[PDB]
Amino acid sequence: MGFETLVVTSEDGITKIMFNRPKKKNAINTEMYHEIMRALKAASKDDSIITVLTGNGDYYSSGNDLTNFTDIPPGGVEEKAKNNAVLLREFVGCFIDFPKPLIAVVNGPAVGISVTLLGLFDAVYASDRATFHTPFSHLGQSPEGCSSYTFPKIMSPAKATEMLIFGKKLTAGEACAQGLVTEVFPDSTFQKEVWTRLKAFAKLPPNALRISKEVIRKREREKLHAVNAEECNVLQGRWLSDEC
Amino acid sequence: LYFQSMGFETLVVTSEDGITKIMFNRPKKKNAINTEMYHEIMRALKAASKDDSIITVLTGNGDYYSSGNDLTNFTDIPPGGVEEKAKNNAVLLREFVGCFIDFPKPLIAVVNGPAVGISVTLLGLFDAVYASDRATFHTPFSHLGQSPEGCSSYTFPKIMSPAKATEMLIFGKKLTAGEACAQGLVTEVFPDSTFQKEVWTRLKAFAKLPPNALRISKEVIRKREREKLHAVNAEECNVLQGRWLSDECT
Amino acid sequence: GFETLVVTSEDGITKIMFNRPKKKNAINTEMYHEIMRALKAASKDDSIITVLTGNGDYYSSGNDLTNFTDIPPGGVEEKAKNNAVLLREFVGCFIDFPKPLIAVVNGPAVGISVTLLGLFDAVYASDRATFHTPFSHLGQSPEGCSSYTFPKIMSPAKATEMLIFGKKLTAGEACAQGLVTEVFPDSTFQKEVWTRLKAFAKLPPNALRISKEVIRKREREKLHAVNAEECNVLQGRWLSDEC
Ligand SMILES: [Cl-]
Ligand SMILES: [Cl-]
Ligand SMILES: [Cl-]
Repeated sequence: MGFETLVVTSEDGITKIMFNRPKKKNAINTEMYHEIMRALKAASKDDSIITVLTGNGDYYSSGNDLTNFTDIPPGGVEEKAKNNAVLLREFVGCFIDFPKPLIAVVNGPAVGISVTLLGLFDAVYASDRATFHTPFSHLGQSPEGCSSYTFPKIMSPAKATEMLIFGKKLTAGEACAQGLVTEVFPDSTFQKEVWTRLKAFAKLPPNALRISKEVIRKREREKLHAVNAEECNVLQGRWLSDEC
Repeated sequence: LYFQSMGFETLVVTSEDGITKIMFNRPKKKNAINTEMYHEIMRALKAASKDDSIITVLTGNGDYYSSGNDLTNFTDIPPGGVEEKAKNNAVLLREFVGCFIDFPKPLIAVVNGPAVGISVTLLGLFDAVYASDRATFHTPFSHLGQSPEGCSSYTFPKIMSPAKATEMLIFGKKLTAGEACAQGLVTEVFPDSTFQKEVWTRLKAFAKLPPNALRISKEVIRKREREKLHAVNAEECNVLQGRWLSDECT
Repeated sequence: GFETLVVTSEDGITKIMFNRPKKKNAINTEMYHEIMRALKAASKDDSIITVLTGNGDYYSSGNDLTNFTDIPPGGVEEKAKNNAVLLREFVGCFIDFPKPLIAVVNGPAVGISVTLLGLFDAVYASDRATFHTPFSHLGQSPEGCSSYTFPKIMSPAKATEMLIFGKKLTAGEACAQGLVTEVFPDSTFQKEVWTRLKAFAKLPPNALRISKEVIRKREREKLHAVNAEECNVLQGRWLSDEC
């Protein structure tokens, strides 16, 4: 351990996974996908009670890196699409499957896939200078991260559409109101308050946390995986299109 | 098919800026939906579904969004009596709701004033709902001895939480625009004086987005769910047929 | 004829009142049985509307701690299996109740008495009511269908702070998060709720019952399956080191 694009630390029964490309506003590139997956696969097995994701610097994440498309393979755009789809599908699935309580500490602006995944977390704490933006249809794409299913359930289809289809950008307050964020904190004391709270959580009976989440999450996974898959076919097609 | 605007008796249907605008137009009768308007609304959507607008809006003329079903749809009695009137109204309603379940473009309600009954329950099928601060929402079904429809027995609990949906479908609490926005039914409320302006500016923008992206995105959200909604619709209609032949309705 | 409840019927409203105010209305083995018999009764009688409420200062403190300590001939193995069967059957009554069901939350609520709220048709609370499900704190898993209903009602984000991390909600929070229908100031709480309920009871009776039926029926089979699953996982949690 061992990471180029992340900083993975483990203290107090809390594994903290920190995006670490602050220069590029924590954009998620092909390597970071793989690293995130390995970090979660690792934290799912270790003996931490609780797993956090957060961003280094001013951004939570700007979502997918624009350079994941431009690197072109031997089978042309046909194969790059199919390869990205496979990777994405697998990537989302790790979140669907993660067995321990998973928490997002949103430290600043979030975009794209980093936002859509938030529907799979167990809690989401945000600073009052975080924002949430999924401008999919602006860039000719469809939703992913299961968001086509989770976001209507969480926000109401009325509010979900303004965001997935019309690309409205939410403030932390709005996102909290619309169910996406668990709580907002003023920026100055953001880091302190979350961590105090997380530390307490990590002191709760460990199998109880793991089993409780199991009961809430299990019955629902098969559906999510099927949504993931469907989302990915539609996304593969969207990438080979004139509008993208 | 049609060129810029379509000939209807109870509606005004126009197409401008990749937006198809369907307006209820019986402002004298608070835009009450009568048998003819049902048919026209279906033909209007069928049209908007096939033309080359990006976005479809539903709105009311005058002060009301709609008062819901027209009371005069019951009194016009056929040769088979109330038995057949009920069966016919149940068939029409089922088919009518179905159009909304199946509509493939983004569908938006511009609620310019008080909405009632079917005009409210159908809101659970829309993609956005923008309301003026003097819009209200009211579904007093059980008060007139009836059961819910528009898929609202499924969508309203999902959207509002069963706790809040019941005060509305079962106990006929009327909501203000702000309440309805808070409870998930309305996307956004606007002050009346600037309501029309604001909504249309925003809509014009939306219409400028990549057309196939909007259509495909909606499809991904909406498709896996239709089969269930059609089932709910069907079930709501049988239960409603029954309710119309009962003592509590008269 | 009830030991732990007070069941009355007036104005087409059946009122079921928890009545162990000395013990903060804790639900013991007997009260489970009585609540079931009371509902089974109210389901068949000619009331339009059924209310649950608490005597005294508490709505309910949830399960009584003395339901575990009374030990049977088959040891902890059988106690667990019996409690699981009872609980499953008990929750089922709420899943199945056919008339409109309303909780008048007069004060603090805990545990099973909170989780069941996801099954009610309305929930009116006094501004001094609170809602707390500290399951994982006592090494247990959720029940009352709450592992399914609470994410649907509150959003998984907010449901988790409650079922997994045991955050205690105030009535205002609970109302905001979708759990409670409306909050009333304590001084006029009783008055206001009953006025409203008396009105509701004057609505066309079959319309109420049929409307509820249309909202609720398609959804029961799932809830029963959730209830069952929740109970097996709970049985296991009782035979564990963390409990
Ligand atoms: Cl990718
Ligand atoms: Cl009709
Ligand atoms: Cl028990």
